Order: sequence, then structure tokens, then C-alpha cells
Amino acid sequence: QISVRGLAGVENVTELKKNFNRHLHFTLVKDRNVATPRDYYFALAHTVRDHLVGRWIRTQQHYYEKDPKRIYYLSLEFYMGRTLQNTMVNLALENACDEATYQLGLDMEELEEIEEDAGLGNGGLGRLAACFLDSMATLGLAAYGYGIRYEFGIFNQKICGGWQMEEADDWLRYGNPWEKARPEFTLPVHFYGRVEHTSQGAKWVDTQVVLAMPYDTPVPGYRNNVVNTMRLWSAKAPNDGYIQAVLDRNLAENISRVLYPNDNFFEGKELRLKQEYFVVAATLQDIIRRFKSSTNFDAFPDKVAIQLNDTHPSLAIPELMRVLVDLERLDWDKAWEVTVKTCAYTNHTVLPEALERWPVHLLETLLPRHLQIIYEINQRFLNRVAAAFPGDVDRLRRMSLVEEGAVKRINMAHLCIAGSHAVNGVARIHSEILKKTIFKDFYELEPHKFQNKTNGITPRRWLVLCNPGLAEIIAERIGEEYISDLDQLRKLLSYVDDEAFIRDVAKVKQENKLKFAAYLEREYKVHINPNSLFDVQVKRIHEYKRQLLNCLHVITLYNRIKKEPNKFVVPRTVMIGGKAAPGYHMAKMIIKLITAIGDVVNHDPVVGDRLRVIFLENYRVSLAEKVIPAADLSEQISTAGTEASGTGNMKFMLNGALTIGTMDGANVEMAEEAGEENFFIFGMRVEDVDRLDQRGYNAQEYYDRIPELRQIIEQLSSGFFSPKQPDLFKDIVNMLMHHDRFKVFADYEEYVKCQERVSALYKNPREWTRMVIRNIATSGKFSSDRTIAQYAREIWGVEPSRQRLPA
Amino acid sequence: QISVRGLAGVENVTELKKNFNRHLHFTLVKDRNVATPRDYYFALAHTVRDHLVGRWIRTQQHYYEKDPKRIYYLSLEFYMGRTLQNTMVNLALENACDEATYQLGLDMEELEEIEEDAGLGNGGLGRLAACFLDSMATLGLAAYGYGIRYEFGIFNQKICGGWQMEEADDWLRYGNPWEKARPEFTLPVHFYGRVEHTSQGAKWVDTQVVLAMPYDTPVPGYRNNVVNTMRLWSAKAPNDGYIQAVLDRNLAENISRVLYPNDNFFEGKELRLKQEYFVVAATLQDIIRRFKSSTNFDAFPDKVAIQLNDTHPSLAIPELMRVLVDLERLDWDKAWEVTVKTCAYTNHTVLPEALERWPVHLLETLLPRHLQIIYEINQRFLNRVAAAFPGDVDRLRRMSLVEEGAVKRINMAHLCIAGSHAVNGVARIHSEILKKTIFKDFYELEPHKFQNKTNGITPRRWLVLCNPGLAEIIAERIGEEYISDLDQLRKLLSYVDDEAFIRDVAKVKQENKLKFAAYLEREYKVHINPNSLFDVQVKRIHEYKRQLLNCLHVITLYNRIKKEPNKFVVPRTVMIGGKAAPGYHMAKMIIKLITAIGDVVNHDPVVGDRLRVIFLENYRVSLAEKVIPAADLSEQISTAGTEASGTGNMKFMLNGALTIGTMDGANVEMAEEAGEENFFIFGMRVEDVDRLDQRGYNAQEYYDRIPELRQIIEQLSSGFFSPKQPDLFKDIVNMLMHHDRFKVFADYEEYVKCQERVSALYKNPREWTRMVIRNIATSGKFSSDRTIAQYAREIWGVEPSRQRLPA
Ligand SMILES: O=c1[nH]c(=O)n([C@@H]2O[C@H](CO)[C@@H](O)[C@@](O)(CO)[C@H]2O)cc1F
Ligand SMILES: O=c1[nH]c(=O)n([C@@H]2O[C@H](CO)[C@@H](O)[C@@](O)(CO)[C@H]2O)cc1F
Repeated sequence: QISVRGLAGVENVTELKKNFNRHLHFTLVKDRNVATPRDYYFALAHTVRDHLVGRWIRTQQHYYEKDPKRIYYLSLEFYMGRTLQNTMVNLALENACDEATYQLGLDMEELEEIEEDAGLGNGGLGRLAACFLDSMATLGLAAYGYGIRYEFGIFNQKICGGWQMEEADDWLRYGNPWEKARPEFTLPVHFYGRVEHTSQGAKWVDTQVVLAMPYDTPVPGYRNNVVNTMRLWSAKAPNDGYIQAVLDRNLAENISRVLYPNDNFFEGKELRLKQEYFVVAATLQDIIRRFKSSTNFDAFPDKVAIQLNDTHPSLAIPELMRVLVDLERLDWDKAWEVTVKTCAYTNHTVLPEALERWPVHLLETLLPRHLQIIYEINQRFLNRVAAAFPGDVDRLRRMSLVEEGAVKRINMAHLCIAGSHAVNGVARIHSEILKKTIFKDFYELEPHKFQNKTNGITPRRWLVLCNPGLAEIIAERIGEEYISDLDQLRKLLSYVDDEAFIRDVAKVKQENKLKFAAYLEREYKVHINPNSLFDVQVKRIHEYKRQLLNCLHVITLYNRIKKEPNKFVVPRTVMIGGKAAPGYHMAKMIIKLITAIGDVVNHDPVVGDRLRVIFLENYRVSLAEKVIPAADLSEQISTAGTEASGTGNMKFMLNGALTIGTMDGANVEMAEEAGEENFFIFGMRVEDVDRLDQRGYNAQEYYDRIPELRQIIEQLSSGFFSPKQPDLFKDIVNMLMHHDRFKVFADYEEYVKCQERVSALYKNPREWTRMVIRNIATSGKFSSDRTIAQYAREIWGVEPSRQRLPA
Repeated sequence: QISVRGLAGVENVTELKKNFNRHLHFTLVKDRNVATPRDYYFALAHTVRDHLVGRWIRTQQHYYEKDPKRIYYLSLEFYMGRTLQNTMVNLALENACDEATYQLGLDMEELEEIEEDAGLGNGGLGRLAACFLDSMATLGLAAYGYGIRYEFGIFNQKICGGWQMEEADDWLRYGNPWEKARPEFTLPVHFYGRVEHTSQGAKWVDTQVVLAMPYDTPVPGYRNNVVNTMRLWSAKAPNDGYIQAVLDRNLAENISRVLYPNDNFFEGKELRLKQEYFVVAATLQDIIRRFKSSTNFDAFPDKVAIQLNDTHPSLAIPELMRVLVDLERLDWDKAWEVTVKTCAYTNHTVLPEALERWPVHLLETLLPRHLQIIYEINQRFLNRVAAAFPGDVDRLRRMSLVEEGAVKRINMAHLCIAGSHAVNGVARIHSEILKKTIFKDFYELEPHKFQNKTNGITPRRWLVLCNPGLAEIIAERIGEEYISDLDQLRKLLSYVDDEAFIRDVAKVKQENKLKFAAYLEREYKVHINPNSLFDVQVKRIHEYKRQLLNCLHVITLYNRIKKEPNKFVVPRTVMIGGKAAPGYHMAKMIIKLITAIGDVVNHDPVVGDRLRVIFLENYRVSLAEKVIPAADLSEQISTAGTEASGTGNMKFMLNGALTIGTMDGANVEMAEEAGEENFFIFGMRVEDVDRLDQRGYNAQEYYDRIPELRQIIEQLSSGFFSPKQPDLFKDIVNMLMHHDRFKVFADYEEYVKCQERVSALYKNPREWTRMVIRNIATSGKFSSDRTIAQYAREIWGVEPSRQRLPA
């Protein structure tokens, strides 16, 4: 049907059809008379999987022959979403399968909707890991993703009476056709025990053993025949009154049961520590095994790179020391040199409550040897500090891996910097902030460790897969090469005054909005005007992300309409979506506020269809693929200095939404790439936030001087939005007024004014679209292919390659 | 190679080879260079499974079109063992696969050894269920096996320092290629709650829901293209702080976690009650669903038969009442008529400690509605009793489903008799004992309910599969028809004086012994003389089975050798094997005694290779398939009146061992079929046991009069067999002397004398073999095909059919 979706040759369609029928019969044990749509999805999924395996086996064979340096990406999160369409895209089978299933009388799109998301992540950091695997395969790097096969991923979000309810995400219920269990590669992991010192060094004894069983999932590169591996570990009890003993096997296996649903918040629970060691201990054994099948660990850093996605797998550092010192009998100094040269660390936040600071008594019980290695690391590190800054006793306590206080803690971030040859932030402004503030001391010691690697997104999932209409009209004009070289989108700048392109871009957006508006009614009974501006804020719910600022704007628009009902306003559909961590009370209250606003606004006859406020339930990867292409306005409104990067922002820019936001995270590089005139920037810069802090933030001041703001607060306090419980929102008002760490009021005036400028541009469709073209055309930098190429060259020491492997 | 194993046509071998290669590549994702023997087993298993599915789909289709009466076999145990070879046998693919794997350079037999047993049973009762499924498919009955998919089956038995150690049987670790998950057919099961009475009858409310997910395993008939279904239910939690809530899902799912390892012993644990209801509640919903897709439940008993394998699924009775009365709104009397006509009950023991007597307080909490239905059943039943035996108040309390006492209990056996149209024992003597003793009262009320159905074994697994050599020499002479008409073995009587046959029978036995002797050294480092008589007792360890009597004989032989070292004795290898329930202390002590005897006997240089005592570790189905063909003497020595049937006995008769035993269980019918002269019968009959009881059993008497017995006891008491702990066996001696319920001493003299007659026959190879021929030739009655044909005609009301379905 459309050209980017590949060829539907007669040989391929015929081959796919009979393989579909084979799997339905032999694999699913069904016939056409009893098969449900779910059986058809599986038959298609198995048929597509068949095309992967040949390439998968040869890719692993190739890496064995050639023996290149291997990249190990360690993450506790891999937010993969669905695999079927993505696999088709990267294999050029999309049209072929469309044809083949059409001829069998089935609608492929309907079948795609049946696949469960692999929601093995929380948000940005987990999805970054997913985009990265895609890009690594597309760039032909010998790269492995390592993590945990959670039985339950991020919870499904249900709204009941406007409240979030969490229900277990049981994504393996019907099975996962993509994974291959590899029980033969099972590995022991140790916990508890004690440390013995012998003549021949320390020994870790009396441990409890948990077995780690790997599952391999294929990661196909874009049309290059490269298929890399994602290896996820599952917890299994060893085989050594009776009934209870068997039932107690669940204790060991609980390790891989459930993903912790905190985003940007540290919770010091033991089960989470067990998860962190489990992935690290099994992964490192696997790495060393593969290394030995190529005595001399000098070459280890030439053959191995290990990337740490945040501090979650930071125990890789003392674990590698443990293995090298205790088991391989290398001397400390040589083992340490190997470790530093092998490991690299990526930071994703500067919020102090997000930093992992493990109580020493936990590490002592669970990992007594690792605590000893950490104390030894800390001591030798502090000796370097003392030697470089003699007499500076305060530097010593600031830089320590060990924090003193009520309870002693290990600062895992300090550990990562000391034990890594490179430390990076995830956007330029974030990388600068790390150097100026929380890691200043470390930067002064070792300036050469600190780098920037601005985040990116994969244009395969985030353009071709979710927005074929837009990919097609672009391909019509500039070809297909841009899909793996997103810089080529610049060529689109010479179409900015082209009447045909302007009409096509706008037509694609209209189609996406129509389709999404239909999806809203069919799956969630909600009535929206598709001619309105689609104003969307989707991301995890957090105070720093300031969904509350958005709420205040929405209430302002409503109050303005009610004040002058017969005045013309640009109509809007305001969509806010995202999950709150189950114990984050404030986040839960914000979700409730949003729905309460919708209850009032959406049922006011005076408002008409001019303003609708929708909360998007169960925001997740597959919902993102639908709403992002349909958006006109992307809300990226974090208080300056708090959002490390953002990647949602990039998804919107790539798909033809304009951005309203602060000079925060990657926003800064986006505006810089598109031109500030092509972006809606408002609010305090980082420096303004600092000035406000030194002086003191007094929210009363804004309440006293802005009548429109005062009215909103009075409405909140008095029960306008909660008529049956007048004081339902006292916590929110109280926080806004007395302890807002994120200065919602300080940005309010500028935000509202900037929002008027957006509405004005929207009234002029042609100029709106011309600005969109200028965004799409400069989004090339934000490809994860660029990001990974920089990781590869400046951290890992490997050259990317665009070259095909033989078919 | 051998004719009973089918054709190895060139088309088939070629087809099998490429399908093997297909599965290795696409299903296992391996190539010939990285594949282990385990990968090869799986590739073969998937290849064979492919031949089943076509037939499986058409068999289920056929039953839909024709709509015959359906048999539902409800059991908590299905002791299946391995599936690969059995599937090959029943499909006539054995030689073809042998050829095909040989050409790929693999040894099929080596690959077969890799398959884990499905040990979803304890012993006799579980294996009966397995033989039955085979026979039902072979007889073309529309029959379904229903049970529980235990995650862990019967424990693996390890011997350490001569003690039993139990380790978890993790049989699903590497996956099970035979099962098909059917998550789409998932069904809710209810527990706890309370009962509400409305205008419109009783309602069961506030229940906890556990989901039952079915797994279907194919059951192929013998060369008839019939493939029936075994459906095993798995426990799943429904999808509705947070972390703990998810971890607590294990509580619900523990229902199908582990098989209770008691044999002939009731343990009143709640988890076991949950298992019993779980299988019954999900199974009945499935039955009724299938019935409705053919309002009028009059026809229900014409379309449904439900067989209860012991009292374990007895809750089917009040559950069917519950569904019919509470949900379908039939009146009591009509529902009851339907229930009785639908249900039938098989008893497997008369030992009072084996009978299920559930505490009322358990049923009250867990199943409050079922308790009400039971009280109502009991009341109306006792009204029939009162009306038939007016004034007999003691009959009323004896026959009650409710037992009075310290704690009130439900007698589940009384429930089954009242709610079933037929009740059967499992051998003629056992069926008579039920009528004369424990169920006398019930027999006098309803004589027409009581039947006999003597047990059988399947000649497919128990001759063709495990003893191809013997099946072949038989086929040479009488053809192949006997495999599904085992009565034809009679034709072998005219070969009893045939010199060629005599030599062939004996040659096959010698080969089996050689092969098993090799297996002993290769897998368990033990040195045995293959010219010795193989004296084997394999079965669960239990006092009534009298492994202890066997021990006393063994010690006697040893004491006789030591007394006259230079006198000739027929050499023996004495093999005893079987698992003890983990909490059955006495059973555990008997295992220890056996090994201790081996420690003394096997290392005495005076004994030479004349007497060896081996304990066979981890006795299970696949070990039975090896040891049974190698046996010369089958030990079946239970105290008369205690062993309901036995089926091990039948396995030995079929495979050319002679039997030493008591007139107990099926032994009686075996001797009657072969002629008493062709059998080694000894000891008290049932009547003698009764006489001894009335008078009183005084073991001291035998100790005072039998010097050889006195010496053995003195050896036990004084530490001859336990030199480091002289009093290790005080419990055993004490039991033998003061509270032996099974009268070991009373049978001792006769047992030893009968054992001398065995040795004498063994000295004359030709006459030994002629007697063997007379056993094999009369074992036809003991085919499970005969058993199931009698169940079908006299209980279920369906005609068996030997006719092929189209290929
Ligand atoms: O716990 C965390 N979880 C998480 O998803 N991020 C995110 O990591 C992303 C990837 O670097 C960034 O783009 C981000 O700025 C917005 O999601 C950042 O907040 C950062 C954390 F600290
Ligand atoms: O709990 C039990 N488990 C069990 O396996 N059987 C057996 O059920 C078999 C099948 O009917 C019989 O042959 C038997 O006599 C010897 O195993 C009998 O003991 C009887 C029980 F009661």
C-alpha cells in the first residue's frame, strides 16, 4: 500500500500464508473454525519470528569468528512495548504480512492490538534503554542488553471515581513468543553468608544460593540483517516440613517477580537491593565466561565495555573487583585498573531524593564481602583526594562513598564516579549542572571523566512504526535513507514554502487526529472535537514535571470563557496522562485534580466543545505510539534545572507537534536546533531559579498580585471542583502556598501569556504548519543513532558500521 | 530392526529428518555445532508431537459431530512417566525415528533417557489412572482425564548414609513439549465466603476467587488414530502495600504447586482440601459447558459419566448438587437423581487410616455451602435407612456421613456410596471384603451398587515399550494382534514344550538382566552377578506391604551361608525399591535397615557373589520399565486382606518373572489364571488372619519357637547391623515384638520354605522357563483393555470400539 512498508512480492506473500497456516495447525493446535483473533496474532507472531532466527544465529556466529569488543548495557529497566510491528519494520516485511493476512481474510492492525506491551520499565530511563538496543543493532555493534525478566511489569492504571487504581500487569499470561528460555546457561547467585580470611585471601562462605536462568529476546537492526540479544534473568530456587519447604521456594523466586514502580524516587527496600545484585552477579559471570572463550585480564577492557544505566547496577564495580581479586587472584591495583577502564556511568537526575544511598546495615547482612571492598575503594580514593587537596577536610567528607549520620549509608553515585572511566549526563545543560553542582568536587579531581551524551529516540518506532503517513510523504520527497540517517531531514527545509508539502503535512496530522479521536470513543466512551488544538502532556506524574502548572492554565481558560462566554477562543483538547507511583500521595492527588477539572469543564453547556479536559488512562509505550502522532502541542514545562533530558519531547518534535516549554533538559538543544522563533519558550532560566532561592521563594507574593491566580486558589480551597468534599484539595493548595519546591506560581504569568501566542499561531493554519516543518526538519540530532555513535566513539572505543551482514 | 516397532519407509525417514532439522533451527534456535543431547531430544520430541496434532484435532472434531456419551475420569493423580517412546509406539513411528536419528548420527535411546518423568502420582492408584487413559483411547471412548498440573510431582529420592532424602521434583525446568496451555478456557473457582438465603434460594457470597487455567496433553490410542485429552488445571491469581500485594499472589497459586506424597495415609491438611475442590469445581464447569453446547438436565446422565478415582474428588457430588440446585434451579429430588446416575466411585483400600474423614470445621470455613448440601444429603439418606431397617439405631450412626466424636468429621467414602450408582473394588477378593466388612451396611441397603473391576495394566507401555525383545519373539509366533487383544497370549500355551521358544524366552530374560546389570554400574557404581536369580520387590514402602518380611528372609540366607560357608546355594540378587512418605518414620527406618543389611552382606568375603542386597534408589515409572523386564522373582507378600489389588504384580507376570506371594489382592486371580502349581503361594489366607485376631496375635510365641528367627532379632537388637549405634533399630524390633498390625512373624516359616522351593526350581533352567511361559500365556486377563471394557459396559453404558478413525 505505502512505499516505506517494503515489497509485497508474490513469493513472499505465498510463503507467509502457508507458514501462518502451519503455525496455526502445528503450534497453536487450532483450525480456522475455533481460532480467535488471539490465535491469529500468535500465528502471525510465530511466522515473523521465523524470519529472525536465521539472522540471529549468524549474527552470534559472526561475533564469535571476528571477536570484536563487546558492549554490555546493564539496566534494571527495558521498556520495550510491543515487538511484532517493530520486527516487521526492521525486516521489511510489513507490506508482505499486510497482504498475506488480508488474503487470509484478516486485518493485521486488529491483530497487532492483541500483543501485550513488555512494560519492563517505568518511563524515560527504561525507554532509553529500549531505543538504545535498537540503535546498537542498527549500527552493527556487538551489544547485549542485560536485565531482569520481571513477571509483572509496571502496573496497569485504572481510574475509578477519578482515582488511580493499580492492578497487576500479568503480561506473560498467554505466553511470550519472542523469548527463548535458555535453562542450560543457568548460573548461581550468592546472598548473605560471612567472610573468612585465609592464607590465600578472603573467602565468602555460608551463602544462600539463588539460580539465575536467562531468557534471550532478539533485537533486530534496521534492514541490516543484524540481530543482537537482550538477556533477561529469572530467579529460580535450587532443588535442595516437606510441603512447606517446597512452598518456600517462592521466597527465592520473588527476586524477579515484580518491577518497582518508583520514578525519580529512592526507596531503600531489601528486595530491590536483591534485584540489583542478582542482575549484576549473573551478568558478570556471563561476561567473564564469554571473555575466557576467545588468564590475562590486561586485555579485558579491550574486549569488554560495561555501561551502567544509572546507579541501579553500580554493584557491578565491587562485584568485578570481588571476582578479580578473590577468585582470579589478581592484585588489587591491577584489578582496579581493569575495573575503571571497563566501566562507565550514566546519570539521569539531580534530585537528591532520587539518589541511591544504601544503609550500611543492609549491605552488611546481604553482601558482607562487597561492603569490605567498598570500604577499601573508599579509603584509597580518599587518599588520592587528600594528596590532591591537602588539608581540605571538608572535601574529604563531601566526596566520601560513605555518608555519616543517623544511619551510615553508601552513596552509590560516588561509587560509580570513582570506579568508572567516564560519567555522562543526558543533555548538555544537565551535564553542565553535574559539573557545577552535585559532582563539582569529583569534576575538580578528574575533569577528564565528565562527558555529555544528549539523549535520542529511535526513528524506527518513533516515526516509521507509529506515523507511516508522515514517513511516506517525507520519503516521497527525499527518499528513504533518512530512516537510518535522520540528519537528512534537513533537506526538508527547502520545502517550507512548497504548497503541496504544506498541505500534505497538515493532512497527515488531521488524519492522525481523526483516528485518535475515534480510538477515544471506541475504547473509552469520550466525545472530542477533532478540529481543536490537541494540547498534550504525557509522562510520569511528578511535582517537578509540573502537571499542576498545566492544570492552572486549564482552569484559567475555563474562567475566561465563563467571564466572556460569547468571545471567540481557539478550541482545545487538553490531554494529560501518566502513572503515579503507588505511594506518592501528591502525584495521586494531581491525577484526582485533573479528573475533577474534567468533571466540571466537560459538562458545562456554556463551554460547548471549546474546551475538553481528558485524562489518558494507562499511559504506556503502545498508547504513546497513538497519541504522539495526533498531538499539536507538546507540554514540557518542568522547573528549569530539574528535568535531566526528556525524550518524550523529541518524540513530539519528530511527529509534527510544536513545543511549549522551559529552557530545561533537552528542550535547550531542540530550540537551538530549530531556532528560538520556532519554539514556544517561557519562564525562569536556571539562573533565575537560583536567584529566587537565595532570596527565598514566597508564593503569597504571586497570590497577592495576580487576580486570576487568586481566583483559581479560592476555587480550589472552597470546593468548586469537589462539591461533595469541599476540602478534598487542601493538601494541594497548602503545598502551592507554603512548600512548593518547584515554584509553580513563579512561572504562571509567563506560561499563560506564551499559551496565548500558541493559540494565535493556531488561528493561522498555514503558518502553524510552516513552523511544524521547521521543527521536523531539524529533529535529526535527536536520533538515538547519533547518541550511540557518540557513546561508541567517546566512551566504548568501537566504530559503528552501517554495513549489511549477508542475508 | 525388529518387526513390532513398525516400518521405516524411505518417505517417512526423509520427512522425519528434515522436520528434526527444522525444529532444531526454528524451535530450539540452535545449530549442529552448539546443540547438546538435550536439544536433540527436544527436536525429536517436537517432530513426534507434530504427528499427533492432526489426529488430535480430528478426534475432538469427531466427538463434536457424533456427540457420544462422554467419560470423565477424575483423579488427583496421573502417574504418566515419559511420553516420547509411548507416543512413537502408539503411532507406529519407532523404527522410522530410530532410522532417521541414526542417519543424523544420533542414538535415539540416549535421547529418550533425557526426558523427565511426569511423576504426577504416588504409586498404584496414580499409575492405574495412566494405564486407563491409554486403554480408553485404544478402545475409542470419548474420554477425558481431569486432574491438577502439579508444578512439583513426587519427590526425587536420594539415599545418603543409607537414609532417604527428599528433593523437589522440578520436572518443568526445561519445559514440557507435550502440553498445550489453553489460557482462553480459564475458569473461576470459589473458596470461603458465606451463605445467604433469599426468596430465590441460597446464594454463596463474599468468596475468594482462584482462577483455574487448563493445560491439554494428548493421549494417543494404539494405532487407531484416536487422540484423547488429559486436562490438568493450574492455579492462577486474579489481577485485582503494592509490592506485597503482588508477592501475595503466590498464596492462591500454591494450590497447584506440589503433589502430597502420602500413599495409603490420610492427612487432614487444608491445602489438600483446596486441591480437591479446585479440580472438582473447574472440571464440573467444563463438563457442564460442553454439555450445554450439544435447559434439560434429564439427559445429563445419558451424555455424561463421571468416575471418581478414590474419595479424593468426592466433592464432585455436592458440587454437582450445588450447581444444579443453586444455579440451574432444579428441585432437589430431580438434581439428586441426575447426580447419582452420573457418578460412580472406585475404592482402593480398606485400611482405616487411609480413609478421608474431613473435620467439619474445615468444610465450614472453606466450603460452607457444600457442608449444608452434605447435611441435607445425610439426613435424606438416613431416612431411607430408618425406613428400611426400622428401629436399628446403631445402623443409623454407623452409616451416617457425619461421624460424632472429639471432632466431628465427614466420612467421604459414605458420601461416595450414597451419591453414586456404582461402587467398585479393584480385585475380586477386595470387592468381597468391602461387602463383608467396611461397607456391609451399605451393601445390605443397596446390593445392586456393588461391583468388582479387577485392575489391569496396559500392554503397550508394559510389554512393547519396555520389553521389545519379548514382544518380538511372541509376535514371531502368534502375530501382532495380541498387543490390543492380550487374551491371544493363550495361543502361547502350545509352545510350552517347544525347544526353540524355551530357548528364546530364556535368552530375552538373560539379555534384559545383562542390560540392567550394566545400568546398575554405569549410573550407580554397583557390582552384580547376572547369573544370579533377580529377586525384586518394588512398590511404595509401607508396613502392610511387608518389605520387612523380605528383610528377614535375606538375613536368614546370610546366616545360613555363614553357618555352612562351603555348601552350595542358588545365588541371588535381592533388589528392594520404593519411596517412603516424608513423615512416615517407620517406612524411613525400613529403608535404613535395607541399606544396613547391604553394608554387611555385600562386603562379606565369605559370601562372595552369592548374595547381594541392593536398594533401588528413586523408584519411579521409568525405573520400573527397566527393572521389571529384568526380574526373575516378583515379591508380592502383603498380609492377606490388606493389598486391594496390586498392578506391579501384573507387570512382572507379563514380563516373565515368577511370583512369590500371599493369597491377597489380584494375586488370587493371577494364580487362578495360571494354575496354582505355576505360582509360589504361601502364608495365611484372609480367614487365618481373622482367626489369629480373635484369639490375639502374640509375636513372642514365634520368637520362642523358631531359633532362626530368634537369632535375627538378637542380631537386630544387639547392633550387628549398626555397629556404631547398637540401638539404631530398637523401634523396628519393638514394633515386630509388641505391636505388629501385619503379623510379619506369623508368615515367616512358610515364606522361608516357599523361598526354598523357588531356589530349587531355579536350579532347573528348562523347567523354570516352562513355568514362565505358562504365566506369560495366561496374563491376558490383566490387560487394562479388559478392565475398561467392563467399566464401559457395566458402569458407564457405552460400547468400546476397536475401529480406526481415518488417518
Ligand atoms: O528514576 C529515574 N527515572 C527516569 O525515567 N529518569 C529519566 O531518564 C530519562 C532518560 O535519560 C530523561 O530523559 C528524564 O529527564 C525524563 O524522563 C529523566 O527523568 C530519571 C530518573 F532518575
Ligand atoms: O492411597 C492409595 N494409593 C494407592 O496407590 N493405592 C493402590 O491402588 C492400586 C490401584 O487400584 C492397587 O493396586 C493397590 O492395591 C496397590 O498399589 C493400592 O494400594 C491405594 C490407596 F489407598
